Amino acid sequence: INENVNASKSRIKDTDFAKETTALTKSQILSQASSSVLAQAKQAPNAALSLLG
Amino acid sequence: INENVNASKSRIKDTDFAKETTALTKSQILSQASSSVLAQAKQAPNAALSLLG
Repeated sequence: INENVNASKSRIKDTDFAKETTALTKSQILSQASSSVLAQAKQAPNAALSLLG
Repeated sequence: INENVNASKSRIKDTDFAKETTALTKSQILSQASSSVLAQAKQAPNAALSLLG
């Protein structure tokens, strides 16, 4: 009962390192993509300066 | 809600630098055109002096 109880607890509680590492890397790339788009969005108002105003 | 409220505020309150710079330039040209016509207007009465009077 201890073997099976621990196995049940693992399916519920312990992490799946194969799926969690994939989720981490996806969150990293998404962070860099949002940071890059944020960098270009900061330069959007610069267009108004080119209007001689 | 914060983003859509800020976009709505921009549409109602923030200035369009493309449309406003065009309105500023048009005003500058119209000011130069009115000033020029005024200059030629000041010399209109000088014609009376040309009538030996």
